[PDB]
Amino acid sequence: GSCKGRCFELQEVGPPDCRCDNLCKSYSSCCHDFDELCLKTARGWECTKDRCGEVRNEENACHCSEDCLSRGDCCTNYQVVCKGESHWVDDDCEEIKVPECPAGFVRPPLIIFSVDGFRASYMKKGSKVMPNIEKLRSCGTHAPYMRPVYPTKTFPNLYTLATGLYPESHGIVGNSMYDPVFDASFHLRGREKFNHRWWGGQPLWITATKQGVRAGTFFWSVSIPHERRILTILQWLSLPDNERPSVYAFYSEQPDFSGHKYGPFGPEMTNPLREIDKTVGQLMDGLKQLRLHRCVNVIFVGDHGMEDVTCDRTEFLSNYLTNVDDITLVPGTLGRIRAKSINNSKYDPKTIIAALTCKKPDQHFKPYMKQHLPKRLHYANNRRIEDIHLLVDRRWHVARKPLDCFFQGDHGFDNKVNSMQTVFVGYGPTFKYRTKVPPFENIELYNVMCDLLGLKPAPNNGTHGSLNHLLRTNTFRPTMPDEVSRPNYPGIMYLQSEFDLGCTCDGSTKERHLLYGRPAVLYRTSYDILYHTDFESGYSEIFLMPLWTSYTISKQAEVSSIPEHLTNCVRPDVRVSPGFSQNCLAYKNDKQMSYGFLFPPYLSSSPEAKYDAFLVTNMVPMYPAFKRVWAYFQRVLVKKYASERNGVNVISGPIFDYNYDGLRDTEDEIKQYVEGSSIPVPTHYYSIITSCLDFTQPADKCDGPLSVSSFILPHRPDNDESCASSEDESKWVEELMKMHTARVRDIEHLTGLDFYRKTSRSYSEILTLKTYLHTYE
Ligand SMILES: *[C@@H]1O[C@H](CO)[C@@H](O[C@@H]2O[C@H](CO)[C@@H](O[C@@H]3O[C@H](CO[C@H]4O[C@H](CO[C@H]5O[C@H](CO)[C@@H](O)[C@H](O)[C@@H]5O[C@H]5O[C@H](CO)[C@@H](O)[C@H](O)[C@@H]5O)[C@@H](O)[C@H](O[C@H]5O[C@H](CO)[C@@H](O)[C@H](O)[C@@H]5O[C@H]5O[C@H](CO)[C@@H](O)[C@H](O)[C@@H]5O)[C@@H]4O)[C@@H](O)[C@H](O[C@H]4O[C@H](CO)[C@@H](O)[C@H](O)[C@@H]4O)[C@@H]3O)[C@H](O)[C@H]2NC(C)=O)[C@H](O)[C@H]1NC(C)=O
Ligand SMILES: C[C@H](CCC(=O)NCCNC(=O)OCc1cc(Cl)cc(Cl)c1)[C@H]1CC[C@H]2[C@@H]3[C@@H](O)C[C@@H]4C[C@H](O)CC[C@]4(C)[C@H]3CC[C@]12C
Ligand SMILES: [Ca+2]
Ligand code: NA
Ligand SMILES: [Zn+2]
Ligand SMILES: [Zn+2]
Repeated sequence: GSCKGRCFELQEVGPPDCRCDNLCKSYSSCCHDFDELCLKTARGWECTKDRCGEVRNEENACHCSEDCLSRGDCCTNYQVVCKGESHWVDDDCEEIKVPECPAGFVRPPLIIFSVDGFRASYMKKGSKVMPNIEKLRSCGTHAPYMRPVYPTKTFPNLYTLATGLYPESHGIVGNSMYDPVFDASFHLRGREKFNHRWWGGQPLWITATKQGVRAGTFFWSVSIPHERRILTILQWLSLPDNERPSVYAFYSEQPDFSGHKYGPFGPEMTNPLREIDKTVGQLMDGLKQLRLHRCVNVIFVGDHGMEDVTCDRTEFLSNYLTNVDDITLVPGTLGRIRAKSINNSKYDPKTIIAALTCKKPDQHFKPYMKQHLPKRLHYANNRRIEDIHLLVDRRWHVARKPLDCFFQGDHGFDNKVNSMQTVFVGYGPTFKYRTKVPPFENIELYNVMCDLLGLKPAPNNGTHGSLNHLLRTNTFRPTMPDEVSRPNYPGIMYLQSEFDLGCTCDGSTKERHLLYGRPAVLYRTSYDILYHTDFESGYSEIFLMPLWTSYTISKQAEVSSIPEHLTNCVRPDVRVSPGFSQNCLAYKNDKQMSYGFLFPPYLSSSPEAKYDAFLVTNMVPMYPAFKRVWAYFQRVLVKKYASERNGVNVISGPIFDYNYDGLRDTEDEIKQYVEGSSIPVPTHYYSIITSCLDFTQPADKCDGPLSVSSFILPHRPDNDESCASSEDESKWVEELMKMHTARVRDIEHLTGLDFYRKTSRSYSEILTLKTYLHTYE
């Protein structure tokens, strides 16, 4: 029938009856008089001097009458223009030590002010362009930037913000995507996106509602202007106790649009940024009118940044592939390739990758099978992610052919790129005051938003506790996980004559080489701790190799060669059974597989100590192509890092992730072995390299904060990824490593290990350390 007294209901009323909620427009379900009653424009969105104390005219957009405050339907500037109040922006900064809410409020409400395409570096423009945002940032808690998820597109990131999940888990892997089981495509434009089957996880509003916390908004019909959205939130905040939501969301599509048209550094970006600020001011003036400006927690968050990208900087797949009419390409700042028709017999991923690899000197993209993408991107474990992927260089596009500028800016690139970085500000009672915090990942906010609302988060990819330092009052205290498998400490048991492995050759440990305690194994397994002069390891009897190998290299330690009488030296480990050892005959028979060592023989403390490096229990399967990467790391780079960081602690080991879910594989999940043998082949090799943040203190006597960098190098039988691999390792290996930079937390998921158990630092601080990522930007 009609929307009278029902404009912006917090309920979708039962079909077939017409709706009056904030989404009715999106479902073509509004009553005939929704536009008339609920979308009033008359006399704008701002009170004027002459309108003060007017008689209520029902048809005004917002009101300047005496009864307006009683209702909560004044314009946002009413008190400023009429009652002589100041704009929120013009008031001094003042610490909110507790929530100052009206009587009935049970929790501080949370409002999420999300902005699209908002680049981290826009905040440098400051008070001159955005005085309201600059106040929020300065007065509350802010980071220099926040890292989005890849791909750095709107919908993957927005739903990542809502769920705490990587796109591969929540299932919104792109703005555009195709699902082979559904046989349907998802797009901005279409009915398909209205089907719940695309949207996985548990967004914050569902978490809120499941636990009796009432949840507003989030998605808004695009036809509803910005000012009306702000007024509706303010109207909802004036509802009675039993009806009023404790969580709201506003979304601005700016400054993405102007970013796309004019580029990120274009002078045309100012008015759009002023427009955002104005909307923020309307919210804050509004809150201050309702006496909620020191009650509500406000998060000002972006989804990703914006880069200079013109259509003249485009790569065409038709310049590489002979039959581009046989494929479908998801184009732009990334690439996803798939067969055009499923029933094409000629289609073949191998030939396509071959044809797109290192062909032109300047080539501005790189092809990957999805499993070989840097593990830090976490973009592979979903049937909607095409097997073939193209990582496009910043500032460039990839298209299928020339007949596939109207745009000077775009985004979507690798989430470590500077231009893709975006904003975070937290303002309110629960956030800290005048506080700067380090950059962090948008996957972490869901937990924080649960904490601000007193909700138990659903399982997600944030590390709960890692952002406790953003908050005045922490409702979550993290605790270390319990160790599952106790290590064994095997003595000297077996004779050398008891081994027919086909191999030929010629105490203080713990406090020196495990600076941060023994890693805890968080699954059922059988492993041995092995002590040596120069290194300690947790040797697996199932996988026949170390789970981890830990050692410390001071700034003044020497790099010695491998003497060539020990070139093929592998020694049986007296402390481990032949039945739980590797054998060298497998390596001999396996024509594609050589081997390497986790503790480097190159950094041995003495000649006698160097022999411990050639034990069968320090040995790990390596492809000759990969041995170029690993040998350059161990020989040159680890010393380099010790010198520059005043010593370094290094924990190295294998990872098995054949089903590319970013999680530790079980035995069955291993799909490759050294031939005719039970030696499992790792998919990647990690290292965690720790030192004292204060570089003046050595690594082994650090009284302050720690400094970490890590990687997860893929274990590849070629170096096709590195187009300069024909050249010397100084030209290419370090770039390859930087691209596969990782967080310690990535390694823990992939290994089922837990590091940094014995430190003199709080566990929240350690959780922050584990989520850190060295980006090399
Ligand atoms: C990032 O964080 C993620 C979440 O913690 C991690 O992802 C999880 O990984 C685990 C381990 O592989 C996986 O577990 C499997 O689940 C199988 C059942 O799958 C269906 O149900 C689950 C659970 O339902 C609910 O719980 C989630 C939290 O995970 C919540 O977000 C949901 O809203 C839902 O909530 C409701 O229930 C809870 C619990 O009672 C209540 O608290 C709450 O109030 C709600 O009422 C769903 O998560 C699954 O979702 C997938 O599938 C749908 C439909 O296709 C997709 O739309 C969705 O996007 C998602 O798809 C992704 O995951 C699947 C695999 O699960 C991938 O194949 C796909 O490519 C996507 O990545 C399903 O609806 C279960 O059968 C299975 O059991 C087997 O293993 C166990 C041992 O573990 C054995 O005992 C058995 O023998 C089985 O062999 C297994 O338990 C989770 O499903 C998955 N969760 C999510 C959300 O992704 C991720 O690993 C982590 N990443 C990193 C790098 O750390
Ligand atoms: C996709 C479509 C909305 C169209 C659009 O572009 N709207 C822009 C405004 N967006 C907005 O305000 O979002 C705020 C926001 C902020 C943050 Cl930080 C994070 C997020 Cl995720 C969002 C909408 C309209 C209706 C939506 C469906 C809904 O009606 C029913 C389901 C609800 C469920 O929780 C998810 C799946 C749905 C099918 C919704 C999918 C998206 C729809 C179609
Ligand atoms: Ca796995
Ligand atoms: Na070999
Ligand atoms: Zn966006
Ligand atoms: Zn955009």
